[PDB]
Amino acid sequence: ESADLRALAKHLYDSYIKSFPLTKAKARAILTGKTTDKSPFVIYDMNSLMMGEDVAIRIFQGCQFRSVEAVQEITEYAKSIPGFVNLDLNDQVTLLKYGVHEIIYTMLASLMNKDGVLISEGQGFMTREFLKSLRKPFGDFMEPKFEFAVKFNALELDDSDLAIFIAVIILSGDRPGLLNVKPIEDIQDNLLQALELQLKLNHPESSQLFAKLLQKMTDLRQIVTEHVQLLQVIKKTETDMSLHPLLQEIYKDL
Ligand SMILES: CCC[C@@H](C)CCCOC(=O)[C@@H]1CCCC[C@@H]1C(=O)O
Repeated sequence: ESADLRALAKHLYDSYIKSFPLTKAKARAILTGKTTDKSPFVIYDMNSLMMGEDVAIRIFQGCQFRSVEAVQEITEYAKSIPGFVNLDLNDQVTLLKYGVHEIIYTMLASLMNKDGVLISEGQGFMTREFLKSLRKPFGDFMEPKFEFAVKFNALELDDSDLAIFIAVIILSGDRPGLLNVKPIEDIQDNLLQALELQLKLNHPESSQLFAKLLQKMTDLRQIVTEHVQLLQVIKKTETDMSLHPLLQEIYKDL
């Protein structure tokens, strides 16, 4: 029923805003000159980095903790998705283990543009080339993400659409090590059903956006494998970087 699907979207949207502080609507407003409250601090060179503190190893160490904040926020949101808590806890953990990262990149794009990414809850904006100027294996970490985001943001998705897109990625059913696949797939299908309804009602001009997301869902899987394997280099060659245990266990068994 369309009505039940529309209710689920509003519910997930409400959980989405609660669980996640910075919304794409908010992020765009700051990334554009639409907001009058404040103009974002721009980190274009190391100097501006030092001015804002008042290096690549530190940047990622900072990215790590926010990743941990995100894991909590995603975990807080996953519980909101009806049917998640009633699943086998083993599968609940497994679903979050492999989905968390793919979700981070999806929402990171909301805070990204071709020029750079918003940082510090929208108070700052770090340039893409500055991140590229980490020619050490760190400078490669962010170029692929920017390219995906520009293409992903071309779909012109909004928070209402993203809320359901995230939920689908969580309730995958194809992730390794799931014990009861059927009940997970049952939830995803209804979530996919609601996504199609949302996209058609929210994106009239755009056609087959449902397919575009499904294709992008596959791309996110590769981007994660690139992050994991790229991390594999750091663990061996660059022992100067350390990994937070929770993330390190998530990275375990790919
Ligand atoms: C919902 C958005 C969350 C943003 C703020 C997270 C910013 C980037 O976080 C990362 O990717 C780092 C990158 C390097 C170390 C691993 C770590 C990770 O892969 O989790």
